[PDB]
Amino acid sequence: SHMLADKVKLSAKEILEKEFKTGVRGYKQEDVDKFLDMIIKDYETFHQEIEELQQENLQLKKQLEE
Amino acid sequence: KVKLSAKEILEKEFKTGVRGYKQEDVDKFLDMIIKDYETFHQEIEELQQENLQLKKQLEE
Repeated sequence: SHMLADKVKLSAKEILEKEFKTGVRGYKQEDVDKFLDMIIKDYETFHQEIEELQQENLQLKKQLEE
Repeated sequence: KVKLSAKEILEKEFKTGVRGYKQEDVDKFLDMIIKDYETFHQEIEELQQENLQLKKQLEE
């Protein structure tokens, strides 16, 4: 019945800031950090997409008052 | 446009070095990110849906 949490768990800031423990062997850091950059780009790209579809749907409703 | 899919993040196999990141910690975080990708797409699809339903109502 209740309020909707911001359903997105992370932000672009939090991804960039995240620090991981190391082991005597694990994922090569440079490859993980690069992959995380692609992801950050996608997060930015998704918000812009949403922002635009919201504005475009608000535009369309203004036109419907007539 | 978009540079990754869920499927690509799921399937990615990093190289391992001698003092690399803990693999468990990275998977758990990647796993969070994947669920966010999913959330983003639903959000978009329902605004795409609504977008098309408003273009119909405007031609009528």
